[PDB]
Amino acid sequence: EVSQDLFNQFNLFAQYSAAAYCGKNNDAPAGTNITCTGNACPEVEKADATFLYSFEDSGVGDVTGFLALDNTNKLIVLSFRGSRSIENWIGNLNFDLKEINDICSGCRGHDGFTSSWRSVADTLRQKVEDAVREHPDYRVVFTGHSLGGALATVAGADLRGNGYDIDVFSYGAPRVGNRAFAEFLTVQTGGTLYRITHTNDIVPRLPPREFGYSHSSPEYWIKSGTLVPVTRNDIVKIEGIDATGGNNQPNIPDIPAHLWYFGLIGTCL
Repeated sequence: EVSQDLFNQFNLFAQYSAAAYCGKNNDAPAGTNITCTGNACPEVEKADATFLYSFEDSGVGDVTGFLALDNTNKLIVLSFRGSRSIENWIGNLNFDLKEINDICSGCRGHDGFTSSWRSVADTLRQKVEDAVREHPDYRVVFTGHSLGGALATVAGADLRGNGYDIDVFSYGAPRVGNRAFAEFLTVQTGGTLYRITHTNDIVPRLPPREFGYSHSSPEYWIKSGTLVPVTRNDIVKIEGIDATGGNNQPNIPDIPAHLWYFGLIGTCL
């Protein structure tokens, strides 16, 4: 169901997202190589993967993650980290929307995610553009797991349309805005958005649609189990805004399914 190349990208960006959790990658020297403890980003380590910018508890929403250089894969990767304590962030998630006409007409984003990105936007966009002018042939990829996935999605939306395409890869991302924004994320040029979900992960189910939310399309849904290796045949592509054949089904969700995207993610100390 997904080709081997796209699969290898899904696999690779999940490790870039996982790496963002390792505390050592949030305050590391520029030029230094990105490593992960617990054998959690071997593919990133195989590459010539060095830091460009490292950040922690920045702006309003404690924006943590890294901007990386990959000489091997030819990427400039902005990796947004999710919340340090996923369980807690979940149960205290606020569902408020606010208008983001700056990004698109009639669009409303989660107030929290949207404001957090805005906080660090000018700084992070400058760094990204420095890399783009230094490495004009590298492709810009924004990634993240959980709360980082929303950050990457909203950041991609805002920054596209400035001369360089930006692909987004999000792992277990919550819904990020209303219908109009979901339609925007579905058809925006200057990059593709690859929204990946896993079995019955709770996080893509929130905030609830009832609070005025929608998911962009399509959806890359991992059917393989928590703790089980994914193969290219376990990921089905589901098309349609707010589709119900993948993660958005009326069954009980689980927290553990959120921690298993290719390999463990969100757990690196």
